[PDB]
Amino acid sequence: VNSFSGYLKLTDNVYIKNADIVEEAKKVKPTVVVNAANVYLKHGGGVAGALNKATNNAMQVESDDYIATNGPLKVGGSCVLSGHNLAKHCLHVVGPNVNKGEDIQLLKSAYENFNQHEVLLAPLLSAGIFGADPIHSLRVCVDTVRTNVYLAVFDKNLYDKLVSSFL
Ligand SMILES: O=C(Nc1cccc2c1[nH]c1ncnc(NN3CCCC3=O)c12)NC1CC1
Ligand SMILES: [Cl-]
Repeated sequence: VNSFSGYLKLTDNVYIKNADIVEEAKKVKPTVVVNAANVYLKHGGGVAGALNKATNNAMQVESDDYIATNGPLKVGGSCVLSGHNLAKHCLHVVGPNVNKGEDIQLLKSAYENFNQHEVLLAPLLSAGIFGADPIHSLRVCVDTVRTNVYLAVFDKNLYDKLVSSFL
């Protein structure tokens, strides 16, 4: 039993809710919140901009030190950093950005990072400003992640479409 509330169960291990991931994280304080990161951990907009804003820019300060030490992430890769006031940990995961021409095939590799964590609160990778089809992202999530994932979808119309079209 965990404290995630109001989710629709899609499969044995995938759950979904129309919710603002920032408000979900603040309420639940999950062990792991996933950020929709880019390779430079520049948290300017989308989910990343919202999560970072909620940390009063502490996420960005920590991220800049991480990049200065380690260099950029790979598309499809991840790193574990602090969850600040939102979670114990933040798993920064880089899905491909279609608006940069990045290979959508890397979306499966991106979701594989979730399997290193027993339970996660997460957005749909490569959705939103990353330009992929959220229906495809949900399918890859279900077919790749084996650990327990609680998906927060900000847009109500999109959420209803994701549920109604789910196979
Ligand atoms: O500004 C925010 N939040 C916020 C800002 C921008 C985007 C999101 C967001 N929260 C989200 N939660 C889940 N997914 C998101 N984005 N995507 C990615 C793929 C489908 C989708 O809808 C966002 N919060 C402040 C008011 C307290
Ligand atoms: Cl977005």
